[PDB]
Amino acid sequence: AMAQNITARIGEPLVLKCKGAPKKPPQRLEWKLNTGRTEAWKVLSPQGGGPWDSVARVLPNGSLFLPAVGIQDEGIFRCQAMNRNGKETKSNYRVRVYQIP
Repeated sequence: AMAQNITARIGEPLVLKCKGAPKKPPQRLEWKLNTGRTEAWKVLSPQGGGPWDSVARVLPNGSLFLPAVGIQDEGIFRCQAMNRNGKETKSNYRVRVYQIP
């Protein structure tokens, strides 16, 4: 149980790198985040996109960029992976916007 303290501004673009994929070819990957209501949690795939794809995309280097991080983006983000044996990456980042409700 942990989390990194990161300050952000509402409507301001933010970029972060979420490594994890070993040296082997592009393996599976799953996106998960814990929040009060949770409305950003989306399923990321190496071949396909969803709704969150329009809200935020992943760079070829395994990064993450958001056009404008708002209150909905608040909360804590977490990365995870799925290998043949079931290997997952543990990491939680705490993100908060300037003006809050």
